[PDB]
Amino acid sequence: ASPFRLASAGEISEVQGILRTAGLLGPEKRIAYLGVLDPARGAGSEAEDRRFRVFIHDVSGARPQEVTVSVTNGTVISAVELDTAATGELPVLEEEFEVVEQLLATDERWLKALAARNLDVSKVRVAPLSAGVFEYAEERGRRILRGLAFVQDFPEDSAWAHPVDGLVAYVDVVSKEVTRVIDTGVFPVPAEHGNYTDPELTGPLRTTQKPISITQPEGPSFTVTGGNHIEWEKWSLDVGFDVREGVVLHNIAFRDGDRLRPIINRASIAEMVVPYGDPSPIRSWQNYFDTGEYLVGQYANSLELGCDCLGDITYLSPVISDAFGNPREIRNGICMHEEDWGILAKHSDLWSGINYTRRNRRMVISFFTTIGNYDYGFYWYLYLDGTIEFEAKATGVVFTSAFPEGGSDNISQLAPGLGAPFHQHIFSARLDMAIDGFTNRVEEEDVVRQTMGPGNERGNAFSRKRTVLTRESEAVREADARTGRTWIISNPESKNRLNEPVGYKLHAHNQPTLLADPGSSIARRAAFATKDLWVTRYADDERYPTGDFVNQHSGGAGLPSYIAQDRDIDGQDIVVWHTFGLTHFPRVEDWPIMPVDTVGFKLRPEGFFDRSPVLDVPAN
Amino acid sequence: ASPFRLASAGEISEVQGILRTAGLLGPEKRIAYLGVLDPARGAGSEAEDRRFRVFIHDVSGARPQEVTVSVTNGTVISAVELDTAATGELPVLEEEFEVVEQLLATDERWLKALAARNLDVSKVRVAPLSAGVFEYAEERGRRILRGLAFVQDFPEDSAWAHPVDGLVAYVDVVSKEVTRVIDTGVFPVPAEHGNYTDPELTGPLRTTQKPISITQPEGPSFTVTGGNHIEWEKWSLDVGFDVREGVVLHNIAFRDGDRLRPIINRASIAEMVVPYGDPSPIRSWQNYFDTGEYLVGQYANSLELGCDCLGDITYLSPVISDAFGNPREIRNGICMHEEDWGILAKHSDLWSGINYTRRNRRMVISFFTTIGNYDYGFYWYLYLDGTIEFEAKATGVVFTSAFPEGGSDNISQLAPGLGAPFHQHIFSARLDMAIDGFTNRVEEEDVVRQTMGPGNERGNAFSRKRTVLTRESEAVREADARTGRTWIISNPESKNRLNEPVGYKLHAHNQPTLLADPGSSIARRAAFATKDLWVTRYADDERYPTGDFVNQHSGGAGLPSYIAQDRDIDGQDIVVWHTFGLTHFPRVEDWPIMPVDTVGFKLRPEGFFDRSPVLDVPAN
Ligand code: NI
Ligand code: NI
Repeated sequence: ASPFRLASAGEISEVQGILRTAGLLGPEKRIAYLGVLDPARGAGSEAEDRRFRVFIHDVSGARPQEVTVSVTNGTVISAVELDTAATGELPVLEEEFEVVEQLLATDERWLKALAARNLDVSKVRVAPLSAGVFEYAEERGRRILRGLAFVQDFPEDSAWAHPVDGLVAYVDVVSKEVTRVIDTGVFPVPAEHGNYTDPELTGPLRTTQKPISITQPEGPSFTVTGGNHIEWEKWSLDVGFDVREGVVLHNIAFRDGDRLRPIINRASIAEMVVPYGDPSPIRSWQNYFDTGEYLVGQYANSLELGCDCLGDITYLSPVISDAFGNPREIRNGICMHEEDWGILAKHSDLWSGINYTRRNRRMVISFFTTIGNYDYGFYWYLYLDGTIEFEAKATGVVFTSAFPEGGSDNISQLAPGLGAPFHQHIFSARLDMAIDGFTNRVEEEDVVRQTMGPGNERGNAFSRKRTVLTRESEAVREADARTGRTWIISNPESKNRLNEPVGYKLHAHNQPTLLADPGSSIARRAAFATKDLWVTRYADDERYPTGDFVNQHSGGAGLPSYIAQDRDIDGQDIVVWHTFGLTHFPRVEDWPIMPVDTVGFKLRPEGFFDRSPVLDVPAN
Repeated sequence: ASPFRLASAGEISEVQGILRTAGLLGPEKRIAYLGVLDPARGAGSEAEDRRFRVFIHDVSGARPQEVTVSVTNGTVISAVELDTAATGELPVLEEEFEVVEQLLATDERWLKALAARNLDVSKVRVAPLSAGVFEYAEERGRRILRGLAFVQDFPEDSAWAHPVDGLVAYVDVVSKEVTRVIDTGVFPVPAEHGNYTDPELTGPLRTTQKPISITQPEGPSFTVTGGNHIEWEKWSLDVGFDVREGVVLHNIAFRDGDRLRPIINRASIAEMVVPYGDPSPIRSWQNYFDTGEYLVGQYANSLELGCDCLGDITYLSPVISDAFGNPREIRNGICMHEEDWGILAKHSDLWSGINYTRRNRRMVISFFTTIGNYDYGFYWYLYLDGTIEFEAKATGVVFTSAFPEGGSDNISQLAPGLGAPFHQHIFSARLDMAIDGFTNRVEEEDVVRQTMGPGNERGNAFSRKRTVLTRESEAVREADARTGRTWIISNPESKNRLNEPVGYKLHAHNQPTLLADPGSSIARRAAFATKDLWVTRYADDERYPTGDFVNQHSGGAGLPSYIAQDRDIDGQDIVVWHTFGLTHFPRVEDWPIMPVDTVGFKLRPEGFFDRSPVLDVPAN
């Protein structure tokens, strides 16, 4: 029924048929990306027009195509040919992962490099990594993958423990040619293993941990209807899933008594980049756009009950397409549950004798993905008081290198001879704002200190100032933790009872943004990451901060281009793009396996309600 | 037993007996402060010497006294008479609170002010607030409290909803005289009530929340021995309680294999100030040092099971002295339990076929206090991975005023006619560091951006830089969220297996520090709040960032005086003083009762261990 429901297996199959039939699907055609399209903001619209967008790659070498299918009608709406050298390459196919190792295994240059290091080629794993865009003119138009080797001493051995520094290969995965093999020098291959399940390393396991049981004897307080529509403690929303973004949230609204008030139209992590700060040519090109180039949604783990999600869990098993258009289900790929969150409000009043205490709760919508060495958990939380929060959790095994003799200013030692190059994990949350509807605007609020003098004789006064961002060319903002800078999104035509425009305030963590030199390739390709907040006029084709085809795209692809339009954002349909991330200088405690590190942001009601929206929560 | 055990009722009664016996506790005497002292450094003393320090007030007006007694030896170690005009008044006595409203009820100036606003004196509550130090010369040497009125329409009414602006009185609470009554003009007294338990206001209560049962079938995993010694998942510590500071953590150590490795010798919230930013003469003097002036510990609530502390809880009921030296127990005033904390580490390795997931947990030690309209929760957390964290939770009722007719730059509106002056809640965590022992050092670590060019041809490199703070003169530091500034505390003589000094990194939230003009009284009295981090050389008499006597005390004592000694802190017994707080511009959502707002900091191991300390964590 709902046009926001999750894609069905049936719908994926139908897309396959429709493609085949029109000749768009054949023998050397691989589906690099396939995902349902969101409704077009119309009124009654065309009853229900479920459209899917597909990126189709051609194994032979023929030009790829961007095609939009209509499943309800069974038609092909568009089918454009893509000039990848112009618009960038398509998302890396899962099936191209092995290819880089296989091709290198017969390359005499590779083999020579391995032989000089006394490495058995059958033990050398090669990580198929994105290439980005650097000084290699012969790569433009070609679908390249770079490779870095890791020695795996046996089937269950952790290869990350054994990086082979001083060597890197570039591979054309279409023409199947090893375009280049670079050996800058031999580096000792770290010998210590990092097998965290090897009782020789772990030591005897702890016997001290006693059970903690989180149970809901009467079940959860939230309802799931129409497959992915959630209703919980006045909150209302639809849980979507896209192969590229992962869990996406639609129509986040709050039922303020009678009115179901919209807050956020669509919330998603539209991009996730991991830039490395090691100036060694072996790794200086390394920058993974986990969302844009690899598609974090396809690599979502099947979360196990009790281990990954504890308590009363309600799962969603999204369905994606495989390389040939067949539907694949990610069983238990999404966790939905409500968890206790301490004290919500408390006051023991002397004068009244009333002692009041209420407990908080947060609805949780999460998924965990695995991209090579890292694993990331994406968590969305809705709180009783109207707060919306996102939190990313980074784990996995660190990406290793050799630790230079003489130390390093760009790499840290994890174990003898083992290094961990400096890097960052930068996210972009795309928030299609709908504060009490689509007529919104954003203001930058700074704390204002005042000078002692007339009107402030005791020099105790302090205020706040708000600047409305009116045109897109003024909506590219940076953080200022010092002055407590935040950004408020309000509806200038919807006022609370005190006659103030209803709003929501965005609280960032103010972590550092992209450190790379402004003139670097990564600065140009991931320009969104050089600023904390961007505001754009909504447009159905501006979906990602880095553009639609990130793989090997030259630069300035998304936000910088969109922002160039300089559209009116003062009281219009707008989108807030918040850049936030972690800057990592790995520590010895991050090895052999990294404990979770976290980052995020949140939005709190700012005059949205007429008084506290949690006065009706019972004692219990 | 352990010299860190909590003070028992017997010891307090004995301190009383010893004071009495010595002629220090006659009938006109009142205990303004009583607390056990920590054992001396090194411990060159044979056996235990439980010493208590006391601040003795004299109701007849005689000079007060600071006394240290040895309850073990039944002796008085020292007893000095205090010149309060010079060194500061003693903490406000709980009994002086009621004095303000009652003396004013018969003052004709007060009565004339109330009559002018048509208020029945029998319904006018007076909030007895600390006075601070301003231009009132007649106050120097006297114990003054200022009063602000709030109307209470009936016994169970919330007076905070009805502030009486334009009026303030000053009262000498010893001589029992109303020194001054200031009426700047009448302001409408807000009429709307703020009774959060009134069904008319709350509306019908939600029937939607289903139960969340958190149980521990086999009991908790921590052990409590000697009354306050906790051992949990390799952590070891003693939970102390001081009437001024509240919960204080002693001897925080981690069992790294065979060795019990010290991390933090003593951790406490040594001070907290709540400055107001309304330049109205009615409130411009308003600044509460809840810890130093009121003593947050004495006002600790008795926590209710399931309401305040859900799960398997182990309670501590600390004992304090009453104004007469008799022991008084705070029943269930401290909550101790462990809580699940999501995913600790996770990795699904392609190359190995090994899928690994471990869950996190944290030991929680907390207490909640109520000082007038505000209620604060103080939480300490210990994580499986070695992370230490503190979190303050601010709730209660907003301090109100009238909302000016033509708006306000320093006050916000909560209801019709109801205002909420701007303010901050700033804390000072005093961390007596012992990273693998007392020989510590602090380095300020900034992320370092590099220019593209020779050695960084692709402009992708980024580094880190560490500056050692060698003398106290250079140990007063500010935050820099932009360059990822943190501070590392290391033991320059204890190295990990990679031959690097073991350490812990302090991650601050980088919230705005004290906003008041530097030349303000509050800037001088709360100098510690104007900077994020201070490092001092340990001294047994440097306990609080503001000095032993904050009440009506000007600048001259505290951190700025300690620092001037300019001692060596490079590899010595040192103490870290971290300032962190909330800046509040109240919102309508904060009325009638405030939802919890939080702030804090944490310390993560930084090359302290030789590898991840959680490899032995089982399935879970
Ligand atoms: Ni990392
Ligand atoms: Ni506040």
